[PDB]
Amino acid sequence: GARASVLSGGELDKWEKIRLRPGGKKQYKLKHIVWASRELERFAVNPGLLETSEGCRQILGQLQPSLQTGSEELRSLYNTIAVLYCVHQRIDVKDTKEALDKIEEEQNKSKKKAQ
Amino acid sequence: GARASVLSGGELDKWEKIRLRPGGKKQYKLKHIVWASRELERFAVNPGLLETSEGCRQILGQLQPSLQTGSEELRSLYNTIAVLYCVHQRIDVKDTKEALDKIEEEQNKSKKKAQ
Amino acid sequence: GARASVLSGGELDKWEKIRLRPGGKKQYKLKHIVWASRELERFAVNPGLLETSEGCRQILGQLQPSLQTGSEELRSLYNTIAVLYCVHQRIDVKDTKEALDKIEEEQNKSKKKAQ
Ligand SMILES: CCCCCCCC(=O)OC[C@H](COP(=O)(O)O[C@@H]1[C@H](O)[C@H](O)[C@@H](OP(=O)(O)O)[C@H](OP(=O)(O)O)[C@H]1O)OC(=O)CCCCCCC
Ligand SMILES: CCCCCCCC(=O)OC[C@H](COP(=O)(O)O[C@@H]1[C@H](O)[C@H](O)[C@@H](OP(=O)(O)O)[C@H](OP(=O)(O)O)[C@H]1O)OC(=O)CCCCCCC
Ligand SMILES: CCCCCCCC(=O)OC[C@H](COP(=O)(O)O[C@@H]1[C@H](O)[C@H](O)[C@@H](OP(=O)(O)O)[C@H](OP(=O)(O)O)[C@H]1O)OC(=O)CCCCCCC
Ligand SMILES: CCCCCCCC(=O)OC[C@H](COP(=O)(O)O[C@@H]1[C@H](O)[C@H](O)[C@@H](OP(=O)(O)O)[C@H](OP(=O)(O)O)[C@H]1O)OC(=O)CCCCCCC
Ligand SMILES: CCCCCCCC(=O)OC[C@H](COP(=O)(O)O[C@@H]1[C@H](O)[C@H](O)[C@@H](OP(=O)(O)O)[C@H](OP(=O)(O)O)[C@H]1O)OC(=O)CCCCCCC
Ligand SMILES: CCCCCCCC(=O)OC[C@H](COP(=O)(O)O[C@@H]1[C@H](O)[C@H](O)[C@@H](OP(=O)(O)O)[C@H](OP(=O)(O)O)[C@H]1O)OC(=O)CCCCCCC
Ligand SMILES: *C(=O)CCCCCCCCCCCCC
Ligand SMILES: *C(=O)CCCCCCCCCCCCC
Ligand SMILES: *C(=O)CCCCCCCCCCCCC
Repeated sequence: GARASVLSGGELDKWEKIRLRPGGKKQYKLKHIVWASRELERFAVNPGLLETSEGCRQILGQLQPSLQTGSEELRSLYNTIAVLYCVHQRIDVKDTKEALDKIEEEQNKSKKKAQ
Repeated sequence: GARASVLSGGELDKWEKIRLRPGGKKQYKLKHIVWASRELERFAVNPGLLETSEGCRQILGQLQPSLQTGSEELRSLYNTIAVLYCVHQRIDVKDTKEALDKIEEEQNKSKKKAQ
Repeated sequence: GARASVLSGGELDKWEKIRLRPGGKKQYKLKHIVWASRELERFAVNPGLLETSEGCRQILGQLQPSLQTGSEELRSLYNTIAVLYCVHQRIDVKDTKEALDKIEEEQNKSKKKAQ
């Protein structure tokens, strides 16, 4: 229906704060958390993966390489899955952009220890 | 409708015998052979591939790597495609689990001659 | 509805000339340009990619490796995307087959400078 699950009380507060973009006027809302869950199940991917910091990582991994080959439907996903994942880990970005940079750098560190 | 095609007379006998799980009470039935064919065509994959030992291998190959990234919809597939494939090859497992081990080991042998 | 967009006036002329096959009697028509656009959006891929020589390349890249693992739905795509791409680049093949050879050879050249 429209209840909490993916994000807890504390996460919800920050979530509503985070904005979809750095230079916008539309904060994040449950509409985005559910909008992704629906598109997820469509790709044979349960929405529960978003409720777990581990499940999200698995999703971003498939969408990562499918960022250029993927379509708009995939782009939006990476946006939500990003801001959400950051919440489950620790990163408390203000927008969806900052979340992309953080996750982008974290991957660059592993490159040195996984080349 | 509900006739034979993927599995012949002899294969049908063994199929009905094989169980979906090692510790269960629900043997295999045509319902599972058709249930997969439907999900197959959905992924741009003709159900006929299951009627051929060659087609199955091609399917298990894509689902193999998509076992962790894939969703529940993919899991069930690997289960049926497994028990079925084993029938077309030679392996006559009793459950779906044994089929996974057999196919798992067969792949380990090639690793030594394809590393 | 049924207007021009992907192929311009000049491209349209050649398009209608090109045949789906070398030994057939069914030339190409808008029906094929739209038929693909529909299947594209289904895979999270905007149909606009076909209107751009760059977008097409990105599509053929994903379908390339998915030529054997992919289903019939993918085959038809590679057929249209091929004849179309050739138009945006320069190749003016007469059928869909010739388009496959041209794109096949072009990739062989890069192999020598990208092995
Ligand atoms: C007399 C009254 C006259 C005024 C009323 C006349 C109509 C009127 O309202 O103004 C037109 C428009 C603003 O209205 P408008 O609804 O088109 O605003 C843009 C629209 O929402 C886009 O979808 C946004 O980009 P995206 O979805 O996030 O990609 C874009 O954001 P930004 O990201 O740009 O901030 C928004 O500016 O002005 C411009 O700034 C366009 C500059 C080009 C910018 C577009 C290039 C991104
Ligand atoms: C049962 C029916 C249920 C469906 C109807 C329920 C409501 C519904 O329509 O879906 C919600 C929404 C799409 O609708 P929605 O109008 O909110 O679409 C977004 C909105 O226009 C933003 O302003 C765009 O960013 P910007 O102005 O250019 O910055 C953003 O573009 P992209 O640039 O993201 O492509 C658009 O996706 O889904 C998502 O994809 C959000 C993922 C987070 C992405 C936002 C992070 C940028
Ligand atoms: C007074 C009468 C009181 C009795 C009636 C009260 C209700 C009652 O019938 O008993 C409860 C239940 C058995 O009934 P219940 O329908 O829940 O049985 C389980 C259910 O079908 C699961 O979906 C099966 O796992 P999966 O889909 O294949 O994954 C699981 O199989 P196994 O694979 O476990 O054999 C089944 O046991 O007992 C337990 O054994 C649970 C232990 C935890 C096991 C679950 C962890 C897998
Ligand atoms: C037009 C509508 C047609 C659709 C309605 C037609 C009937 C229909 O509903 O679909 C059939 C069936 C799903 O329904 P169905 O209730 O049989 O689902 C399975 C059943 O509950 C088993 O007991 C589960 O295993 P276990 O108790 O935990 O061991 C198994 O889980 P997984 O662990 O497999 O996820 C479940 O999938 O499809 C398949 O996926 C079978 C693939 C073989 C998988 C079985 C091998 C484990
Ligand atoms: C008294 C009147 C009797 C005559 C009326 C009796 C019925 C009658 O019309 O003739 C039968 C048939 C021609 O008619 P028919 O509609 O079946 O023609 C074939 C049909 O359209 C296939 O789908 C085409 O292959 P694909 O979709 O592109 O793959 C095939 O093309 P090609 O690519 O073969 O040119 C077509 O020939 O004859 C043969 O040539 C078959 C030889 C085997 C060829 C099939 C192997 C590809
Ligand atoms: C809203 C509903 C809209 C849908 C209804 C609108 C009309 C509609 O039905 O779809 C159009 C068409 C499929 O229908 P359509 O009857 O034209 O199908 C093709 C036709 O039979 C050819 O003769 C076949 O080649 P050949 O005789 O064996 O040589 C070709 O096979 P393949 O060998 O290609 O598999 C068939 O796909 O789509 C495409 O895939 C064309 C892609 C270009 C492929 C052609 C290049 C070979
Ligand atoms: C929002 O309220 C989340 C609930 C998701 C919808 C559940 C629908 C009801 C479950 C039982 C119906 C199954 C019919 C046998
Ligand atoms: C079970 O009976 C397997 C048959 C699959 C359904 C076939 C449907 C009938 C074929 C002709 C209908 C096409 C309409 C032009
Ligand atoms: C063929 O004519 C190409 C046009 C594609 C269909 C567009 C449908 C009309 C657009 C506005 C409808 C949206 C409802 C708010």
